[PDB]
Amino acid sequence: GPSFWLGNETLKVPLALFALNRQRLCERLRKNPAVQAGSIVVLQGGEETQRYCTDTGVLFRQESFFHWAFGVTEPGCYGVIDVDTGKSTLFVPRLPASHATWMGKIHSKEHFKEKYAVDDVQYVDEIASVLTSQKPSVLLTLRGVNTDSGSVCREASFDGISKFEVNNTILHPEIVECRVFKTDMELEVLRYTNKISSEAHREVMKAVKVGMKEYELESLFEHYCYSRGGMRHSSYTCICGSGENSAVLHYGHAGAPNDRTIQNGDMCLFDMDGEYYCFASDITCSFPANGKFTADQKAVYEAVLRSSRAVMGAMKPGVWWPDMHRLADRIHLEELAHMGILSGSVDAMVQAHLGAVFMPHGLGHFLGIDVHDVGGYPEGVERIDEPGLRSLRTARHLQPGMVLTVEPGIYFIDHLLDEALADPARASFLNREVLQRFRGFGGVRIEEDVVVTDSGIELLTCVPRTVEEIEACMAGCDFTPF
Amino acid sequence: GPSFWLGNETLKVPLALFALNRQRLCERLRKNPAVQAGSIVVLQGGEETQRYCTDTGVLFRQESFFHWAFGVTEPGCYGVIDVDTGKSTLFVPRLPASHATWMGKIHSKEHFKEKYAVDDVQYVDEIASVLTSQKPSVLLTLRGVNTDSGSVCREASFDGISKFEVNNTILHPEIVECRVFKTDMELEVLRYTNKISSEAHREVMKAVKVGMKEYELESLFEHYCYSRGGMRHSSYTCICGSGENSAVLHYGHAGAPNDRTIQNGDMCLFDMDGEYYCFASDITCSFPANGKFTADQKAVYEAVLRSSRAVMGAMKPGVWWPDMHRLADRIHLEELAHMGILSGSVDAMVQAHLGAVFMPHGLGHFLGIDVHDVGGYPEGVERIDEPGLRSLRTARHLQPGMVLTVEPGIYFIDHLLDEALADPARASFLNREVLQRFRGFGGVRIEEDVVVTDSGIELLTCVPRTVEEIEACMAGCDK
Ligand code: PRO
Ligand code: PRO
Ligand SMILES: [Mn+2]
Ligand SMILES: [Mn+2]
Ligand code: NA
Ligand code: NA
Repeated sequence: GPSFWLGNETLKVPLALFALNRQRLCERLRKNPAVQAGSIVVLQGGEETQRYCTDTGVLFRQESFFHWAFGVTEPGCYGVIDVDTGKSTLFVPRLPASHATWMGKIHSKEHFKEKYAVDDVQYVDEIASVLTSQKPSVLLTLRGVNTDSGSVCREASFDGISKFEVNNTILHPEIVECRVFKTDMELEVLRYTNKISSEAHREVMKAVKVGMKEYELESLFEHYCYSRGGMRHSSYTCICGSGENSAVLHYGHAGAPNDRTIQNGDMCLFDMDGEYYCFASDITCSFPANGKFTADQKAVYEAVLRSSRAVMGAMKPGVWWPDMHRLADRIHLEELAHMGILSGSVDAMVQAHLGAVFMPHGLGHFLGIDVHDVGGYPEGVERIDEPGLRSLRTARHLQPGMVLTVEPGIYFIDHLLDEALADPARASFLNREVLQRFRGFGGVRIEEDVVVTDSGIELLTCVPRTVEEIEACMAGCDFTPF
Repeated sequence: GPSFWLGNETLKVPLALFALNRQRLCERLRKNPAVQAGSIVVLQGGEETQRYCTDTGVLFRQESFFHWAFGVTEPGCYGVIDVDTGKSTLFVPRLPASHATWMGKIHSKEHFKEKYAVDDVQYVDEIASVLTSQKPSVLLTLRGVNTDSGSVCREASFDGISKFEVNNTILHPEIVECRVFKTDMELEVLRYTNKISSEAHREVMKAVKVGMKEYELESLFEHYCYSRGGMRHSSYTCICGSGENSAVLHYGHAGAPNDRTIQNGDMCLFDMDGEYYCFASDITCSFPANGKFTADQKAVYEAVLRSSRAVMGAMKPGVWWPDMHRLADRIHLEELAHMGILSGSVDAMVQAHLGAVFMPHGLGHFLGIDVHDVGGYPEGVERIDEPGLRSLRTARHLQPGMVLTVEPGIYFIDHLLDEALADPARASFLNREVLQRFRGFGGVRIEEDVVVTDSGIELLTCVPRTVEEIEACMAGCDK
């Protein structure tokens, strides 16, 4: 069958991947008692966009649900699936003659059918008449709430949809649940994205020199991922935190655009990834800017390495993800106590939520077509209203096929530390005189991507992780663009 | 005063640049008979966006009119200017404490006042109260039509604006006209963007190899502009057309994503640039993939080079830009005839609009904060309804301070050639027996950025252009 490919050593992704997803969605919908026979799934692709009122085009990236079902890269398309048969039909725009001058070849309907291995291809302006001729029960459209953004999914619509019976409640929870569980074909892509990004992280560690700007490493990472990986997009805005910036979880945005000079003695926290064909990776490496851990840096870093490996070692089907978050908290507190930053009963620290002072974010999240993938809080799965845990992007139990990030971290965040020092329930645990040394330290985060198996997990990421390994990697005398 | 800077060898941009723009706008509005005393210009900045319904953040780039006036990089801001006094007030979001954990330090209002050198800073939620305090005659908001996209500019709005008198017709043509004419400080930035982009084009020519994918060069170009120039964003989607893809003017979009393998004998057309601090550059270099021009490639290229230099040599204040487009058409037809592709009277070719077959786009466009900058077609300036000329992005007369691209090109586009061969008014001019050899050639585009001066132009771009210069640059020669 046909496959998506950018040549060179990039991965060939079979379009059968998306046919399997369409089939899995139909199989699940058929088992839903509320689903009438003759139902048709209707999805609307993304459209081209420009900057504000200008004609400056924004690079198009397909909507995730639509890509999951069809894998279509072209803007302005629709896609429908007959639930009972699973028959797929892709609607493409009818392009004007001038498209041949400015944009490129005007491909046939037959070309798209062969390209995407769908059952039929029609023009977008025909969608109402085509659907009418098919005598459908009900049009199943996408509407639901993304539990990370709070946004409502955009329901498909076309002129003449008035005429149909539309249900916009059934589909979202079912297609979400399908996306939660990755097929072996999806997993082959996620292995690939992790490979390229792992290689790019290694190159960054090799290249980093005191005096460079953080964004120089962002540029190198993205250049490796694009030129060698075909990853034209980044799965998110790259986070290149040097020094105290490594305590800023989502550093690198426009308000704080990776513009700090890397100084001798800094800890680097590089949380960056790209996507290949809308499939994500999410990896974070922490390392000393000058290639040699100090004693304090080693202690903080190896505390996070310990929680990382303890969580991965415990992960298997049936494990409650909040329990893993709480395991990482307890480990961090134990290590911080060993360092002398903390004193007293770790049990009491945990009862007082002291772990969230040092890790205010969730231990990890689902990963897939979106870096913060869907399905973390389906109906009946509630968010825990406790420090740290409330930032978890899922409170679910692990099952085979789920793809998770494991990204424990320890950070020295002034306003969270100051809050704790003012709370008598937590101040007694903290040793101000030792902690003062760690103000401005920043933080360490170690992020791995894993797949839940029948017996445990499969690690997708392959980067240096121990102190010895990182120091060996950064000292490696051996990718020189220009 | 304070300056924008990304360190290393990047350009320090003084915030005085934007203060001057604010000054120029007030001076122009004070002379507008429709403007009454006590008027306040109100602009709304861009906001953060995400991918569809996800929480995947989109890299924020400021709206261009707002940037021109204030140069603010943060999302969620408003900006207002008192016309009579020129007093500027920046409105910044009131951030939650959570921001200190996830996004970074919560800067004080005084921090932003210092950073942007504005007269006052307030929080966005206080805009209604602050403006009511000032007792304005009218609020001058932004609404108009962009003549390249056809979009309507987003007019500023806030809770309680209904209580004010709002005019949305006066500002747009005036702030557009200010943007048409670049101050000396703006030119310093456009000189820098051209510098970096030119260097990146040189590096690409040095690095191209047969067998590479087009997007490998896109990646290298962006990496140079960002790592060495601080051009985090690119000014538009890079166009890396190899072979017949060089006949596609806006190749490289999602539908045609620079994924062709570069083959021996191919002509490369690389139309790619970046922006620094929302200031654009627009450069195109054409060159043979294997580093050596064939005879045919030399002929097509030097035809475009001749038109390029003819236009640049003729550009000066008072010149009508469509005349420069027709000048390029005539030179193209002359040289295509000299190559044996065409035969007959060039006068007759021009009268038949044959030039548009080979250059179906406009000769060049205004450049500034947007690659296709504003002000090309103000009221009274009409689009010429003829092939080629109708694609011009401005029909204005050149004046000092204008910044334009000069990007003639020659392409071999089958459906346009076939249309001409079926047209008796044009068919006799084309020699099939020679044209057959150039089918699938692609095309050549040579794009320079220039500033109109009192004497002529200042050329901002600095890349190799002659056949000998290009072959030398791709052989790694220092220059
Ligand atoms: O947003 C999240 O959930 C993770 C935590 C650190 C940055 N990314
Ligand atoms: O859009 C325009 O006007 C020019 C023509 C070639 C590509 N850019
Ligand atoms: Mn993550
Ligand atoms: Mn241009
Ligand atoms: Na992360
Ligand atoms: Na151009």
